[PDB]
Amino acid sequence: NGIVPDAGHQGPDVSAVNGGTQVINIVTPNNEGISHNQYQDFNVGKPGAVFNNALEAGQSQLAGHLNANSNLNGQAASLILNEVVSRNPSFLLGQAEVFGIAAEAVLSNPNGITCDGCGFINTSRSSLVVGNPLFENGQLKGYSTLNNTNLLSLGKNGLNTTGLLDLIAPRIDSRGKITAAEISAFTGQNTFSQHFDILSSQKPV
Amino acid sequence: NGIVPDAGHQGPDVSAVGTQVINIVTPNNEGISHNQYQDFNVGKPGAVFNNALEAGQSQLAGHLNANSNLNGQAASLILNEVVSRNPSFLLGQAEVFGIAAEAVLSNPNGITCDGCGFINTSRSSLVVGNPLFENGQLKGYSTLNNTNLLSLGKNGLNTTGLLDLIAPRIDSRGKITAAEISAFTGQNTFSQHFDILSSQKPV
Amino acid sequence: NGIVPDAGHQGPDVSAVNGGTQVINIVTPNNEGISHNQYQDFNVGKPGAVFNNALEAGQSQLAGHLNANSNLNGQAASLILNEVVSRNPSFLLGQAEVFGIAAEAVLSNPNGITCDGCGFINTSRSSLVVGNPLFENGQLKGYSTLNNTNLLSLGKNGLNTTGLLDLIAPRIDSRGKITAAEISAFTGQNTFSQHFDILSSQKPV
Amino acid sequence: NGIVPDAGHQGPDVSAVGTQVINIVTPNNEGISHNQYQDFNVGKPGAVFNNALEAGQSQLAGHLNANSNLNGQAASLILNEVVSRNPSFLLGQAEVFGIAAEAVLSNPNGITCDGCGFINTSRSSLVVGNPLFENGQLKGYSTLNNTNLLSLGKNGLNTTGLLDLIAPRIDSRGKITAAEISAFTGQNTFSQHFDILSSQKPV
Repeated sequence: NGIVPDAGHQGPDVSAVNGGTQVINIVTPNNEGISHNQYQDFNVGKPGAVFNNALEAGQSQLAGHLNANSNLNGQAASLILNEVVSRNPSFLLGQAEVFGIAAEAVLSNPNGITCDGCGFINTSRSSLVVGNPLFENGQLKGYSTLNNTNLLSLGKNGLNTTGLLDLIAPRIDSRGKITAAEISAFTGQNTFSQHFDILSSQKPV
Repeated sequence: NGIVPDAGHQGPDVSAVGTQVINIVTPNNEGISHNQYQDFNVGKPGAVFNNALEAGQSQLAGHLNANSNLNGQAASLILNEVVSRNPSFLLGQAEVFGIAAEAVLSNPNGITCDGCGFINTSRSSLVVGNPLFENGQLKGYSTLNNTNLLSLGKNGLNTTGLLDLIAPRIDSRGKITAAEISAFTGQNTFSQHFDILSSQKPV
Repeated sequence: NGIVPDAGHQGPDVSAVNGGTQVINIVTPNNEGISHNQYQDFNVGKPGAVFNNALEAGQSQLAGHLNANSNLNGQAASLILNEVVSRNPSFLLGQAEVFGIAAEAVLSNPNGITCDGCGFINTSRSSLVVGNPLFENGQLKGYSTLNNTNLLSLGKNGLNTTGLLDLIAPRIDSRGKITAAEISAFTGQNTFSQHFDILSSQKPV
Repeated sequence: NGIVPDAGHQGPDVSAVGTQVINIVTPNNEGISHNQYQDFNVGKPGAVFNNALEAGQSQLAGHLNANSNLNGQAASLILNEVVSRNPSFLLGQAEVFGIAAEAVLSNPNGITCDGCGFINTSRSSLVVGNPLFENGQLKGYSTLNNTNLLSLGKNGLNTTGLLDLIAPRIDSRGKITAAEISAFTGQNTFSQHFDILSSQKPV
């Protein structure tokens, strides 16, 4: 309910289980392992959210027993790309868990992202991008925060993840603790590779 | 030389460049590339699991081609199972070239890590134990009826990814660097995600 | 009450505040910053424990407002060394917080240490040593697990800290997640420097 | 050259070896060595705060003597306060030689970190703001009535210890490596432990 998929082929199925935890059945990844999910809304409440990246049934940490994600056809996602395509900013107030095969997770929302006690579980790398993914010939090429003044805001209850965290936004505000192994933080209006290497920058004249 | 595949359908093709390149076997419908070996040892030059659909640049072995054993899909979990009585010695890095994946090494005879590590691996696991199958599907792992050791040597273990260490006993003389470390000792059975499902105790 | 100081000059004062959280007024450090505390019992319950390493009053995370530690005379501890001198093994089931000036914290208990949901807050380095500190001419020289078969046991709820964690014991058992930046783990019967570099080893003949 | 002490009782003695060695001032009864500067800039050779009671080997500056400004006690918190209008540029490592301590750099004019880091520092803090005193005791910090920037450059920031980053605004183009990172932006006042006590907002 805080997570509302886009209508087309890139909108994943969203359900909820006991406690309110939302379960996202991510869309079929391409052959490079990218599951490109599109949303009208992407907000995570205190009950948290689970990306079902599992090819067999099992036990998730936030949502109990889940079956396999029937959208996966012999390959799990290696990168779970979550892209908000409406004007609605994102509010992340609980944990997002990758259930099944560990993967990288990206949330892009050019309207703004606020993380207050948010977090990522079973993810090798996590990225919050106040910006858009860039595509060419249908392949992910990187990310853009060009022509954007919106904000990535880390609230008092902070952000908890493992491994690599990318924080990519025109502006970044913070009011608490950021738990991760390394943080790559890039402010300003820029374009980036898929690995968040900076490729170009837009500067006032 | 250090990595020797086993003769059957589940033996990958292995060559050197001393860095060894393993063209892992085709993954099954659960995303598992199940590779079996008579020996699995990584030297200082390291090893590369070729999980690539297009040619490209590997960190440890230079420029490599696609793995033709894959039929249009990369593996999701690369399972490397030693089926002989030979323990594993890991003295260099193991890299997944191509599409990142999880990797597991199972060797019920013992595993020694001394300067080993994992590259481009979302979650890596070292299991002094055996995988459990049922209907040809991976069900978990077993350290039952086993007293062998996972040993971490002076030069330690490094990965930027998630790490699980599973063995009847663990010895250590060095540093473990990982995004997250789960370690489980004793004689147990496990799910695929290393939840302990049962434990074996003396009378 | 789970923490019982030794009687002599190296026994710190222990009190409890709302919820049961214990507050340790660590003994005066020497000039090198080592506060050498000795205990008959060192057990931390789910309510947690706080080392008062503060030279001014302030707000602790686990125990509310605390006054300055009157044992400190113009210098806080740089290393809080907690040494169990009885035969009683330690059970750590909650967080240990350093209140005041951040410091290194060491618990040595040659009888055994079990950590099940234990953790360290505001510590630059944390060490659990199933072994004894070594002293010469009244100075800390390092640590010993010689002539010891006892166990460091990490339970299902795991261990959470920041930065460097040393796990030093004849045997180490584990059943869960160990959260830290790096873990230096040394099994066997050994002697170590103050920085946990191995100096010697005892091996069966 | 990059670090210039201020003329009074609270100006430390500063020399080079290009690595600069700062013999910080005597700590007060709350353990604070309060040092004031007309300039505080660290170059690629780095800087050393001498917090030692005995001679010994520093990582960045070779063999150094005890800091005679200490009267038998090392500092607990090393507070480095820029009192001029000059921003700080940190392009190398700052090391506490001797007894580990916390370190704070306050410069309300701006701080730029580009390859900077902290060694042997239990908790380090960069504050684009001023310390607050009351009765000559440190009470906290203030970023009020300030629009200046903490900027993290391409070469990033590294420490094995705890880190606080406090500024009206933070810009970044690189990686932060620390045991724990707390970051607080905006116009605020803080306690000594960086709990926000108040905030300044436009009408």
